[PDB]
Amino acid sequence: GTMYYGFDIGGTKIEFGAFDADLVRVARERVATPTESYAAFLDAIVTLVNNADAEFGVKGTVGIGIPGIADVETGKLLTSNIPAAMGHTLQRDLEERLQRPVKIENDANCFALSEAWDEDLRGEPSVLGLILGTGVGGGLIFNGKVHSGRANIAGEIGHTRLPYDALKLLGMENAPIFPCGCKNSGCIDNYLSGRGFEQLYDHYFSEKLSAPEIIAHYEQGERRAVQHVERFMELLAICLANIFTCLDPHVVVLGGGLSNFELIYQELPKRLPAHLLHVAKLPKIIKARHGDAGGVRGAAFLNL
Amino acid sequence: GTMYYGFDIGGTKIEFGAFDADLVRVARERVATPTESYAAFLDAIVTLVNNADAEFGVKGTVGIGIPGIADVETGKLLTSNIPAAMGHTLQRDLEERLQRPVKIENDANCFALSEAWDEDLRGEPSVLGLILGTGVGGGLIFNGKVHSGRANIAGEIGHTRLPYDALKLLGMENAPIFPCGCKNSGCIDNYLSGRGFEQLYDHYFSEKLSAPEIIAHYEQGERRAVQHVERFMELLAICLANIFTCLDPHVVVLGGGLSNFELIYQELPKRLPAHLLHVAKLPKIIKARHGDAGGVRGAAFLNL
Ligand SMILES: Nc1ncnc2c1ncn2[C@@H]1O[C@H](COP(=O)(O)OP(=O)(O)NP(=O)(O)O)[C@@H](O)[C@H]1O
Ligand SMILES: Nc1ncnc2c1ncn2[C@@H]1O[C@H](COP(=O)(O)OP(=O)(O)NP(=O)(O)O)[C@@H](O)[C@H]1O
Ligand SMILES: [Zn+2]
Ligand SMILES: [Zn+2]
Repeated sequence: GTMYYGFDIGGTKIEFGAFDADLVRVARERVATPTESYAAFLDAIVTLVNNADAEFGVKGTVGIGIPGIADVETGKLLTSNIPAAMGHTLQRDLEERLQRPVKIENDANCFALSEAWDEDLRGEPSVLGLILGTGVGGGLIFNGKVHSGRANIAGEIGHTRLPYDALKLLGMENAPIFPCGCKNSGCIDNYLSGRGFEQLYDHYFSEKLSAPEIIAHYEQGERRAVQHVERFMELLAICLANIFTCLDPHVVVLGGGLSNFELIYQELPKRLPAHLLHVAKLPKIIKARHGDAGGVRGAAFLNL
Repeated sequence: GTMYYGFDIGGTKIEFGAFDADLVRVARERVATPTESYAAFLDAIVTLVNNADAEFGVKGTVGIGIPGIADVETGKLLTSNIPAAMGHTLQRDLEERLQRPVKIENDANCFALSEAWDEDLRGEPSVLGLILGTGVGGGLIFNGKVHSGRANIAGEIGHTRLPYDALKLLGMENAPIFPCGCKNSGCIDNYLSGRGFEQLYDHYFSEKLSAPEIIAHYEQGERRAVQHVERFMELLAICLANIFTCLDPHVVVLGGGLSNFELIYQELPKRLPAHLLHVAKLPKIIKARHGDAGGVRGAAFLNL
């Protein structure tokens, strides 16, 4: 047998999955993420692998999804959310202990790869995963394989600046220029995310509603929320059309909180054509199938 | 033997190249591009293949580079530059006549694939080819393979709008907003290309010098040309840093006229870090190693 193991590392939990040669899930496990020592963090992962190995009588492949990246030169984890593993050579430590290769990828990449491997999307020459939550996260898939990038930065679409046409819609010099955690300004991370949705409402209407609350007022017909959504759908169209002119994805999968706003799936095909090239055609744009359980699938599939 | 044939279709000439299994170039030929009939155009290509087949005693693969695209649904060529072939199903017509598959790609993709297949760059997980000439052309390579995109639009980086930070450098509301052949405005096609270099000089200094002429005055120390280059290098840095945040290429290859301006290769490493993510690392940035054989090499390599 071939066996693919996947780990999704969260601040609170570690999710584990084993997948057979047909990508059928044959093991499922959730343990607390050790916040204490690094040795305990290692122990959690290593014990899960060795048990699965015994149970299935194989040496499964090992893929890991992390909220952050491994420094492409040192191997050191850059993950503010996992205190125990922050600054450790996780790949090297596990490869020594597990006597086999280990792949570690950002969760945005794992999300994308999970979606891209649905029976529906296999064969697609390219898939772009977008996560619209606290920030804008991206994962670029080409022929079923994660493009990680030179420094494991590929898909950081969130830290691209508002294009000219988006600035024009927001009023050029009068357009709000939001600060970014990357210390840059005008990043689309603070416009097209759930947080961005909120921030833009607050700027123009001087009130702090959460995204679900703005959406609720939209549904009731409130002038302000209707005006916001109209602005936002257009801004989303403009920004994505820019990214699509560069990337031309076959399929675009949306995840994270704001991906729940069903209006996006009807309004994007209507507003995109005006901003794409005349000869350009619309990608298939769907909501993510796997919600939160994608991380393990994606992690496992790093080794297909 | 395997043989790969490549064709680069120009308005005036059709170039042809044959490559052996080790990618050694074993034939080169050039015929006039028929401007008259489509049948004559077909004849030019078909005759070149049949002669090569006789000479090498094989049925070579056939890849073709075009200044434009084939409509991904109809197969019809969209190439204003080749009147005889404009609007014809070139792929299907040649497959019928040559009794084998035929691949047609934009020349910007062929350039990139030609560069990516250099001995140096084999094994590179990703390569971005950029052509800074009359316009900005891009070609996205992942593990030695062209990413064409959903409608063959992938890599049209030229028709992405100036990012916010580029607009800031050019003076926001006072920043010149150049029209674009795509009927959109603010496209970087009219800023970062050779033509763009000229257009930006002309805007700020009210004089029509060609790029080599501006470069010459830079070399002599002329106030105006020094001011232009400073602006341009920063604008180039800003724009590319945006694209790199999204794509994170391992290697970036520059082609086209402005790629001859050697100052680019020293000034880009110096100005990029300020505009990339703090954790981001610089791609290898080199001048094209295969000038004008790129169309034929890349065309042929579509079939590797
Ligand atoms: N059903 C929903 N509809 C609309 N917005 C939502 C919904 N659920 C959450 N959000 C918004 O999404 C944002 C947070 O997104 P969420 O994806 O839940 O973030 P997270 O838990 O930090 N994970 P991540 O996706 O990595 O950012 C907030 O701005 C919420 O208001
Ligand atoms: N050696 C050079 N140094 C600087 N600029 C140059 C040089 N050669 C050409 N250019 C400029 O590049 C532009 C034309 O680029 P060039 O690559 O020659 O165009 P093309 O062959 O007509 N089209 P393309 O190959 O698609 O870029 C003009 O602005 C020229 O001034
Ligand atoms: Zn940012
Ligand atoms: Zn354009």
